[PDB]
Amino acid sequence: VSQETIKHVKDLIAENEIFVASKTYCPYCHAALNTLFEKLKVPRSKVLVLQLNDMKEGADIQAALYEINGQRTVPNIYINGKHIGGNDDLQELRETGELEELLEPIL
Ligand SMILES: *SC[C@H](NC(=O)CC[C@H](N)C(=O)O)C(=O)NCC(=O)O
Repeated sequence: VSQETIKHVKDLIAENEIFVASKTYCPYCHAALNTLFEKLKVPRSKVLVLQLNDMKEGADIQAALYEINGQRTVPNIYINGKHIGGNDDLQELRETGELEELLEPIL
């Protein structure tokens, strides 16, 4: 995986208040996106959702995200440039009452 690809993924993570790498058929991605837009009412203009399976760079992006954060699955969620993880990770922050503070500066 190229150095330039890593930098491109870093850039997209920093230029967007929430970053989700997803796949259109992944039910975990549907759960996470549903939580974000529908339950937590996060404006869509604040979220970059990349459906990697619908994109040329799909595979390079996922591999780049492994190099960056060690995660290999989707959804791969960043909030305010901070690495969240998958849907389990997102749902867990809700259950510990800790997600609310990460969303403040954003929402
Ligand atoms: S649905 C596609 C797969 N995703 C998951 O397994 C997510 C489970 C996590 N525990 C979560 O986010 O809650 C997946 O990414 N499979 C491998 C792949 O390369 O697509």
